[PDB]
Amino acid sequence: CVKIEEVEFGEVCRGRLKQPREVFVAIKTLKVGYTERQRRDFLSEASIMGQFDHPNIIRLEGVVTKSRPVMILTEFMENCALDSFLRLNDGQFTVIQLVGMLRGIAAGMKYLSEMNYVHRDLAARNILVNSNLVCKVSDFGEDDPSDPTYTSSKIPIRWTAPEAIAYRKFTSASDVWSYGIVMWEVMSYGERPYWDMSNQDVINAVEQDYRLPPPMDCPTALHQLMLDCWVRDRNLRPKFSQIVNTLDKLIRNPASLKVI
Repeated sequence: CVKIEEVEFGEVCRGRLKQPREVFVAIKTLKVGYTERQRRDFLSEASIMGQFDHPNIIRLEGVVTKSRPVMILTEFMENCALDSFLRLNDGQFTVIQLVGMLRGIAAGMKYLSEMNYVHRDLAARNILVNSNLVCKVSDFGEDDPSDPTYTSSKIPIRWTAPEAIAYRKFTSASDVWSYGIVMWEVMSYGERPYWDMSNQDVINAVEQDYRLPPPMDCPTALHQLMLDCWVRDRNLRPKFSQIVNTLDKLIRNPASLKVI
């Protein structure tokens, strides 16, 4: 039922699906000479992905394991990752549209969290965008390599709550910390969280109560909600339902988004 047009575990192609109407899709193929371990992990990521169903979580259309090569089919998102999408479009969206993007992402995270799923790598680079500007939470798919995005231990320092760095305490509340960072990315149109602070400086800074400032022209309401997400006391951070609720409050009362 699949076809491949313009082309970790293998390739990353653009394809076309035809189910009993035809759509564009994203296809992960698995390279020649994959290991049992490269095959076991590649697919179980599909398993993880295919237990979800929500308009802000990336859809697994399907998977074909009955032939070589074996594929994971997911939904096509024309505008790619949110962070590059925001960079290419600096200043081009209204505050309401940005809140809209955040609202969708907060809604996907509320779904995952009610499913007892902890994402662990929530970041703009893992949020995909379609042609209607709908943002969907994604996974399984570099400004300065000296301060890399990921540190091996698997941990994206700049996006990770201090208790998840220090003690591997990964929970929905650690995802909420990450969402705060995602808010800051969106509102700044894709700046690097913490800029030319070394990865180590960021851990040090955070433990010292440094929090990222408001992006240019960011409404005080929105920055306040970031600060809430970055409470050192994980128990005080809002839940994702509360974040969705706060963002809806702001959409119902847009005058309140004018304070800067």
